[PDB]
Amino acid sequence: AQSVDQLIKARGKVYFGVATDQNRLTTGKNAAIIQADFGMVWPENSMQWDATEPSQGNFNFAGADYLVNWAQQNGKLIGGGCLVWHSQLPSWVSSITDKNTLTNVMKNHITTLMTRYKGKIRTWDVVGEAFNEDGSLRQTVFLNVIGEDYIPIAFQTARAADPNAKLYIMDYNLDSASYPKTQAIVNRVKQWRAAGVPIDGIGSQTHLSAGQGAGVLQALPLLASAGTPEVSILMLDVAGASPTDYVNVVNACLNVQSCVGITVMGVADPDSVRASTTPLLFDGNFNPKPAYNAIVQDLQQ
Ligand SMILES: O=[N+]([O-])c1ccc2nn[nH]c2c1
Repeated sequence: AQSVDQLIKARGKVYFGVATDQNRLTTGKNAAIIQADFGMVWPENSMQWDATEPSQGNFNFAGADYLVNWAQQNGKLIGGGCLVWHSQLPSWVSSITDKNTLTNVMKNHITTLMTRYKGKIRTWDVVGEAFNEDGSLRQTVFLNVIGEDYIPIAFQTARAADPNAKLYIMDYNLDSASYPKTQAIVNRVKQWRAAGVPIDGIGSQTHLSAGQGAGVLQALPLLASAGTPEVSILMLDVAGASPTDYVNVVNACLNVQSCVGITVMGVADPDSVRASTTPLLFDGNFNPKPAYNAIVQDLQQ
């Protein structure tokens, strides 16, 4: 049928993307759909810390290499991440108690991953899920051991490793303008950038319930008011996959000049972590759902 990536590019955006990995690319009809309809791929798991650095200084790149090679052969942009994210850490990192040791470990992790793929990765998610729901910083091993400087250090280290990449901070529950986490991340990113921290983007990890798409029309412009060169929608899925919810999210990005694109959490409903809510754009037979066709219609205008 029609490609949402082709159409969103024709409207002046950069991509419509999807998360995947080697497993998915060799099963189902995922590779054919990604080839035809999406312009950017992200590794769901193969670039996370537990997958890439299972013991200190010893890296495993097999799965990440597979994705990067596949993307290059198929003409797709690549996003990578997450470089610093508490929920994907191997136990050897979480057990470090010394500030200088953890700082060097974090810098080496960032530099090694980014150097390997230098010039090939459009966007890196550098820090993920750093905020509590009340807007304070989440008390992870990095905050407890290094302190709040871990965020500036991570971004500075990433900028030096690959100056071509766009560097993002990413979080979830940024879907409502009035929710405390949303204004908190805006305030902190503005302050960090004023201090010279190279944060190029805010990525909103958008997991919606039915009817919540409309709120993104106000939340996304508010995130853009932090002044980063880019914002994006990441990890998108919507319980019930209503066309209304999906079109509202797409229109939010179209309405925000600095929104470069949208990435969905996967291809087909049965492979979702909440499959019983049928929250994706393709069904269990790999056919496009009404929400896919509604996005196509919205973009053709
Ligand atoms: O947009 N994504 O689907 C996605 C998946 C995994 C990630 N890890 N870091 N950033 C990510 C984005």
